[PDB]
Amino acid sequence: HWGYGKHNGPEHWHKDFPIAKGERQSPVDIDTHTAKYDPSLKPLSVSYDQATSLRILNNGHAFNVEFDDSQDKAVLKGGPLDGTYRLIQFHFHWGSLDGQGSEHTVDKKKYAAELHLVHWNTKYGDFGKAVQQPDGLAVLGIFLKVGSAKPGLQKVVDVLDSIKTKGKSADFTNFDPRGLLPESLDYWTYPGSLTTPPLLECVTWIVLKEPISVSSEQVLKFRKLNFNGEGEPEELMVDNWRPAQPLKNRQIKASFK
Ligand SMILES: NS(=O)(=O)c1cc(C(=O)CSc2nc3cc4c(cc3[nH]2)OCCO4)ccc1Cl
Ligand SMILES: [Zn+2]
Repeated sequence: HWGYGKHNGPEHWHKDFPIAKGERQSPVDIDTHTAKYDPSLKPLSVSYDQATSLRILNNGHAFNVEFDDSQDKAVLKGGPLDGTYRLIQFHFHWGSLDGQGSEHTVDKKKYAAELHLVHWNTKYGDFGKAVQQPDGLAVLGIFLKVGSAKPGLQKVVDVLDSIKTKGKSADFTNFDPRGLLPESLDYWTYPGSLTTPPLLECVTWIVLKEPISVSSEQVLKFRKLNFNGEGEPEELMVDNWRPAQPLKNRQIKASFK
């Protein structure tokens, strides 16, 4: 029943999921001049050499590319993190137009889209147990702007017409997520939540300062997907982002000056 419309969209979520109004919700606006530079933060460690993708799925909210997370194959560590986080899936949030789409904002600036690479803390043994803990997940967030094509994204864009509607899935093997990463790993970090229901307050957010560029044709293909299932009235999959939420009692830290 939750979704992104007038009747079931973000402003409605708190009725089913009262933690919507909690003390550590995401996303947030990143005010780049109020963020504290922290020389004690470690470089982020992104080890994606042995990543194994399995499938891609339209869930009626976005498309998820899912990875085999049954061994220590694609891991995040270092940065603000203690221990080891394993890659389970990535997805995107995007707009009806290039001027909106991102969930996090930077000095109120909205990007065309935002990529979420979702990882779970290996001390909790799997994703389902991790989301039930305050340090269960690490999400690497990367902004997309429209300009030059990202070649490493085309394999994703090409398969989308095979998962047009809610519930469709396709196998999706040997996709390399290193092809979605910008040059710099300079980041902001703050404690928050899932940005979709159930909105659990289990995420260490790691948001890259440097966006990647994607072409207008690549993002246009995201916009041809559907929120509805096959054989129901077409509702295009656009504006599947949650707006910025109150910062409340939180400091956003930066890895860079
Ligand atoms: N948008 S986000 O905050 O990066 C983020 C989004 C997702 C999604 O897949 C959005 S749709 C979706 N979110 C879920 C969260 C869950 C789940 C099933 C879920 N299905 O199983 C039980 C509780 O956790 C999953 C994890 C994270 Cl971290
Ligand atoms: Zn997300």
